[PDB]
Amino acid sequence: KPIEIIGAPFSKGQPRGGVEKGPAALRKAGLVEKLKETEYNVRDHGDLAFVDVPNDSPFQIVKNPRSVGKANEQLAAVVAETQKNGTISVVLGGDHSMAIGSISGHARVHPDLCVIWVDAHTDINTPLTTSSGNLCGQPVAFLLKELKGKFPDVPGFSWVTPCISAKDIVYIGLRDVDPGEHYIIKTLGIKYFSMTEVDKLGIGKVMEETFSYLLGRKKRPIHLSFDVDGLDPVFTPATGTPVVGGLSYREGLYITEEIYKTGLLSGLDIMEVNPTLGKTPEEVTRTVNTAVALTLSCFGTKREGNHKPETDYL
Amino acid sequence: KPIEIIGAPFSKGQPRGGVEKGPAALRKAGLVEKLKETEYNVRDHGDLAFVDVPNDSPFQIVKNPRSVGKANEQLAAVVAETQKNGTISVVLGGDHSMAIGSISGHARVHPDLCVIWVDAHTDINTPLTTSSGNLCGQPVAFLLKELKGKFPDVPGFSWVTPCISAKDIVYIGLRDVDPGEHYIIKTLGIKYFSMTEVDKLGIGKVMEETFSYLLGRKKRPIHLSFDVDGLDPVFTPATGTPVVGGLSYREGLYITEEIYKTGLLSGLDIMEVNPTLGKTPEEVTRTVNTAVALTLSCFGTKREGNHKPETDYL
Amino acid sequence: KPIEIIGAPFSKGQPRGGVEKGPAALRKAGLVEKLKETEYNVRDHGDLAFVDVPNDSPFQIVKNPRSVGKANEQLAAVVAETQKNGTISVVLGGDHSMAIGSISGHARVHPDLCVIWVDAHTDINTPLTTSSGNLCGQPVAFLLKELKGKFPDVPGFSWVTPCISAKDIVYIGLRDVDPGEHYIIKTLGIKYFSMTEVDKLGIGKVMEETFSYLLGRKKRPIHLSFDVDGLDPVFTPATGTPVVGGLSYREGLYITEEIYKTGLLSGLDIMEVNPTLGKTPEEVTRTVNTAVALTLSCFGTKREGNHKPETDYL
Ligand SMILES: NCCC[C@H](N)C(=O)O
Ligand SMILES: NCCC[C@H](N)C(=O)O
Ligand SMILES: NCCC[C@H](N)C(=O)O
Ligand SMILES: [Mn+2]
Ligand SMILES: [Mn+2]
Ligand SMILES: [Mn+2]
Ligand SMILES: [Mn+2]
Ligand SMILES: [Mn+2]
Ligand SMILES: [Mn+2]
Repeated sequence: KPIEIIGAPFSKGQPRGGVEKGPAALRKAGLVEKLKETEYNVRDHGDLAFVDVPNDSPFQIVKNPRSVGKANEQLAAVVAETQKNGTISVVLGGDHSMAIGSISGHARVHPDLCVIWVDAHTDINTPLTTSSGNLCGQPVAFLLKELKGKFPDVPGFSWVTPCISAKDIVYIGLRDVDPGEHYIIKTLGIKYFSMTEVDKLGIGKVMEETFSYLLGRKKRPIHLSFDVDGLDPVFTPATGTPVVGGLSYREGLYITEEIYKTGLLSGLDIMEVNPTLGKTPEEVTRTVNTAVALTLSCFGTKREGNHKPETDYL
Repeated sequence: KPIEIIGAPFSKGQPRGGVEKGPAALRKAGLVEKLKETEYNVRDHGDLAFVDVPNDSPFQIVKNPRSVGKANEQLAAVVAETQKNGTISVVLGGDHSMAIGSISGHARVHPDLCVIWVDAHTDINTPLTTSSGNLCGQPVAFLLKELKGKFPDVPGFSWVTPCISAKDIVYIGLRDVDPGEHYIIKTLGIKYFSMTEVDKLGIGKVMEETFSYLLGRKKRPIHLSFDVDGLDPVFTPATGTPVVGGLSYREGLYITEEIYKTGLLSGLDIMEVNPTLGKTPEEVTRTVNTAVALTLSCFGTKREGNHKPETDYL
Repeated sequence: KPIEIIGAPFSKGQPRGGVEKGPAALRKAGLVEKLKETEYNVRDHGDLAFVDVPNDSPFQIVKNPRSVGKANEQLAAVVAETQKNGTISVVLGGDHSMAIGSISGHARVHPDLCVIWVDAHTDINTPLTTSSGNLCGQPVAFLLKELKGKFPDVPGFSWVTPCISAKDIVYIGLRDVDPGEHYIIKTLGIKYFSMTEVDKLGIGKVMEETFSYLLGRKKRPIHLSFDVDGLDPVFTPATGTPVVGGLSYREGLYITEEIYKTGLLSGLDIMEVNPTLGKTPEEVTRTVNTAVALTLSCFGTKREGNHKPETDYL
């Protein structure tokens, strides 16, 4: 199945800039070229051009609502189209608010999809529970059916239609959840494996349970939304909201290796790589290389190694 | 149940100074204020003032015996009193010799208590087996009933009465045990999970077994004596005796989260944070923040998040 | 059973120099003296003197073939002799090409031996599959019976006779395997636990399975060939080919503790410690100390502690 890379250089979902440079940094490291060495056919859609909405005043506490809503409507259209042609979409972020468009467009073609969200955060604050008003911490709230009508309609998002139920998403890596968010995930009965569960079970058991929960009853497309801050700051330091005690480099690759093995990956997001936030050049290189490795892992690259079929190396 | 913070700025149990500054460093980081945000009622007893015993000559190889014995007698009295009023005592060290007074005072009110000792060391050397004579490496020897009469009475400790049996203590994190200490824990049949057992079982299984061993037969108060060097030097570098290959930050919090969940925590010690031993200011900040996080974890703070009851955040 | 330390200061198996200084660095850290504190009788054979073969032109792509082949023939002779006298050989590298001589000499006395290869690499490239021509990445190819006749006879190695079968070796730590190597290990059905398997199973289960696979049917001598780059660069940075996401310090010691417990260790290699590759003096000290700890672990040193028999420490 073909792969289509879609750059989403957008940072309006955040208070500070820099994450819009993520796609460029990833390409600079040769992500596209490296992906072409895998078993998949790769196509680069390029980077989307986003139109900044003039006089985009705050909707209550929410910041840049129209700009964020517009960027996501455009991304959703692009993703829906690539999905329609039967190709796996790979969105390079960009802040996590872009998951609204990515998942929305994906669901237009595969409404029965499930979501595996790797992040130190739930990103499920609503316009009413958010303390910052930053849309990068509210993606999931705009996507969940059970949250529909629980907050006022935000300018620029009227095109959004809640596509997934609280039962179709699984969080992995949680360790920085706001009171309101914790109330929401507990009240909605959302399935999650915070770092506490990862420590208890081991990443091996976490993936077994994640798959039995989401796929045990029926096999459906998987949308993996990977926020780089899900891994410990020691591995991915160049990111907006680093939180200590995260997933290790090994655990991140294990997650992606297992997702690859399911043969169900249909959509992927590689978010929050902010090249301007490295304390040193090396911290940026470290973060970019990790994001690249995770992406290649999603598409076949295994740590035990790989070799071409019908080729007698000896 | 109320919480009472007791500072024990004492370093005579060690050859070098600096650890007496631990309580100050912990408070500076806002430990007290942060604890007040938990579900517990918090009271700060302040820092105990210790009277240095004049001409405190060495008892054989043992150093500062009278000063250490006197400081611990005072701490035991203070702890016994807070325990008597039904409050959970939290001792901020200070070197680990202060566990003598902390546990002794605790046992005066809850004689059926059990001890979970998180440390890279057993701290079970007796005045006869010690190679250094430092009392910070001998706490447990003064507390165990089975060791009573196995060493000469040390000046300043005649007030001490062995309160716990070798069967009421569980070590977690061991990786730097002297020959004599190893002989003692094996000969006394003390239950332990050295790093070898943690690697084999995983911290999840270690806590299950620790609880079944200490609480399976009967539920009793838990005294958690946490030496910061139990965690790997990468997490808590500013400490007197760092040892490579320790518990991770995640594992330390898992331990404390599980202890919180038992609902049996009755006494706590946060020891060996020495602010003068950081190779850089950041290593000190790293160590203090970790100690603070572990303390908050013992009192309810969970990585999956927390929220106030009877509060509709939506 | 006696122990005999054999230094192999050789670096011709690699493109760059420096690893020949490994034995010196290890001794400088007091490896020999520390080993004498264990339960084993220790003898130091000293460092072998290798004769550089003049005009050692490349055999096709292979570099320094005659020099590498000659050094290994000499090492094999020395190892065979120590093995003959019933002593455990401990080879200090030196680049991993020296495993050819170490294992070859070992097999002359214990032809039924098995090999546990801890490395981030398989080092199984043949003179035809190698992209570099460096012999440090081809040791196993010269040792495997199934690879006999799969590549042209290399000058300087005519003395070598494939001694082990693909079924007598187990890899642990793999995470950087070339396409050709992956083709070879899959085609030959070699047993391995790449980092993916370690993440899935946990090091505890990995060792159980390694032993059931190699020893379940019959107990035989164990040859442990330990490449320091098997551990993550955070623990052993001063090495030629560091690869992120490796075994932890704890896991490395667990491996060695378990091998010690089998009572079957017959030959040991401590390879790839290159003192010239530390980014700082401390990174070198860190690498050397780790190699020393692993070696002592192989001979009895346990993290739970150790004490002398027939000695009443109390
Ligand atoms: N991704 C960071 C999220 C932080 C906080 N939950 C917020 O909603 O602002
Ligand atoms: N806490 C460090 C202890 C070191 C050694 N066991 C001693 O008793 O001096
Ligand atoms: N030990 C490093 C090996 C790297 C590569 N497999 C090679 O054969 O050159
Ligand atoms: Mn996040
Ligand atoms: Mn996120
Ligand atoms: Mn200690
Ligand atoms: Mn201690
Ligand atoms: Mn290697
Ligand atoms: Mn090697």
